[PDB]
Order: sequence, then C-alpha cells, then structure tokens
Amino acid sequence: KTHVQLSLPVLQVRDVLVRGFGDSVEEVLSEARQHLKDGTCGLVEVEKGVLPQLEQPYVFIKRSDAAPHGHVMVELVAELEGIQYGRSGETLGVLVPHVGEIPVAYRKVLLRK
Repeated sequence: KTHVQLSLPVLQVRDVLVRGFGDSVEEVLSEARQHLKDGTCGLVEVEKGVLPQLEQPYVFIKRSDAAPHGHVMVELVAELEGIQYGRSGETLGVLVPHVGEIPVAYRKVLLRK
C-alpha cells in the first residue's frame, strides 16, 4: 500500500534515549522508514528548545494534505545544517527511535510509504 495507518507514541524530549536515526540525510530517512514499518518509532512535538536537545540530521513528519479515519496524511522531510530534503506542509513533530519510553499521547497518521 502507498499509505499505512500508524499510531505514533508522543515522547517528552527529556525522556528520549536515542536522539536521532543516524549520521546522514539518506541514513536517517532510511532508518525512520524502517522504524515506522517495525512499530519502533516515536514522535517529539517541536517547541522552543526541543531540536537543540536532539541529534541532526532531523527527520520530520509534515502534513501532506488537508484526514482519513482520524489519521493525518504525512510524509518524511529530513533537515541538516538548515537545509531540508523534501518539501511538505506543517510539522507534526520530529521522529526518534522508540526504545520503551512511556508516551504522553498518540498521534494517528497515514504515512506516505
């Protein structure tokens, strides 16, 4: 399927144990997609002071359209040293590995895969 319904655990930035997906734009997009498939991906909501506490390159989920079955359609955009790879809508948050951190909420998304 071109899209997959996922329910992403929303993590507090100070709880996150693994603060990015890797060392290159291509690796972080690769690893993010793998962790989304495997159900091992968390979401951090972006506010003042969040991104400096996480590791670049960043992987964002961005709204791709204006929401089937309560799932916002999203796609992946990476960022490194102020340059983004991809073009999409509003950021819903930054993706990180999930390794058992307790979430505060869930974000239902329809991921363009």
